Amino acid sequence: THQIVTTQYGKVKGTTENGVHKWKGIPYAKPPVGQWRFKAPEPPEVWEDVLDATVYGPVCPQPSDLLSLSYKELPRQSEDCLYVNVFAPDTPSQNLPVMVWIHGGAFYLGAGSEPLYDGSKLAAQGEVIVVTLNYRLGPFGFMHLSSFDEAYSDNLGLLDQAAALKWVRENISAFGGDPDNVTVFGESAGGMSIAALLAMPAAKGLFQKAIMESGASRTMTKEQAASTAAAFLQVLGINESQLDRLHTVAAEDLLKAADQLRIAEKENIFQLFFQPALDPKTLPEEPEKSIAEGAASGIPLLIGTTRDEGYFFFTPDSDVYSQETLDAALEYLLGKPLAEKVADLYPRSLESQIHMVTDLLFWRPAVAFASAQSHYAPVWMYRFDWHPEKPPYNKAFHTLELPFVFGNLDELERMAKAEITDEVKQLSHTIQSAWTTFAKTGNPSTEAVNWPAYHEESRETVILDSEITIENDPESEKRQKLF
Ligand SMILES: [Ca+2]
Repeated sequence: THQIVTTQYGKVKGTTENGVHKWKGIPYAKPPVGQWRFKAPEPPEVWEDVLDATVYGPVCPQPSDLLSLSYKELPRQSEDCLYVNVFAPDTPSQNLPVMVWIHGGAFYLGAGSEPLYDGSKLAAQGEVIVVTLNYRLGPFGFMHLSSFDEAYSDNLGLLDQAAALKWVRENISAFGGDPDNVTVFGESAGGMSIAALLAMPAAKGLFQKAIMESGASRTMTKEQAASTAAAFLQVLGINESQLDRLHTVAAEDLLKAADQLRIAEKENIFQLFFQPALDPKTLPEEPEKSIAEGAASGIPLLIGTTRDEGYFFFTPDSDVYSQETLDAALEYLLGKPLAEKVADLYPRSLESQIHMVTDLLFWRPAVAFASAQSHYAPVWMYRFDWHPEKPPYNKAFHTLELPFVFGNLDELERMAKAEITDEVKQLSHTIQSAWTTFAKTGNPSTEAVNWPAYHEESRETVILDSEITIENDPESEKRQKLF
């Protein structure tokens, strides 16, 4: 019971708290620092001593937008951030299902070790193993320089994720898990990453089930990636023959360059500058397209969105984008033809701006992904409607279902100043129960909810809220409009 586990790279020593074995800060790759910056993740150097796995590793460098809110104590940052954490219920039973979390944060923020993602409650209550992890963010993970050198790899953050999943397949049995029953789950950028992992050749067979919360197919073209890379190099004063400084410049300077780039190219929510990109060697094509071809055949999918996603990105006092920028967004998201047809739906205003986020950045991609996958595997869809009744947090906004999934309800205080009522504890119980039953069986049905299979003929959807309900082909009008 002293919890020493041998990984393929060396022994790690965990701890046991309240019936949950925990190992924090386990290296799964070589620190992508200096000369290893912008390169695919490599195995970490082996160690023959006994690594103390009781403290979280550093988080990837990022502006403090999210850290200063998610932590009461700002965590240490460093490009040396590739670590995984394992939470396992103290049970005699071995080969427990494994749930691997990929955190969100629009590809430039977050960490697997945010308090919100502590997997103790989820592990104990669902009797599954929970794995959390960090992957390169912003310019460290979603700055694609392949066009400047075949030695560099694009979609680094996604390759990091794939490497962590490979680590799980190769090592989790040692922690009491079943490497053949791995469920990957994530929200926001994590859901979008899972969309990509489902379509990435180098991720084949790394997981058997998937949960995509508020996030589906999301990529920029190969052309845009090259365009943004050149623009980025300029801000750094680096050119085709000075690619040396890329491996010597301080990480802190890469973050500044990124923010300047953000400002220079006037980045807006509809087209993030750092996100996955098409690339023959890593992400051959749009996830949605690959899935429609059956690339994820046989893999059960639990997918959904929150009813009021957009209200998380804009406050009542937020500036309203110009027509010029709005048209450019609609056109980029739906294409010239559909953009014009739907222009009607979004007449300039804060309202339309927000509805554009919910509808085009989350709902439409979700329905498109669920619909496509329904021809090759079981699909289960939901819409999260819960929210405090009284203002100003009376909207089912992006991120709000997270405390319920993980059961860390204290987070609801900072997220929506909501108290933990029996109503809240009950919704969390139903959600955790469905998520863990799905990880165990590939079907999220539980005594609390009999989840109907989602297919294009009826599009039955489960509505998560104080009272569970089922809607058939929700928002039919809009769907028919957007499709
Ligand atoms: Ca022991």
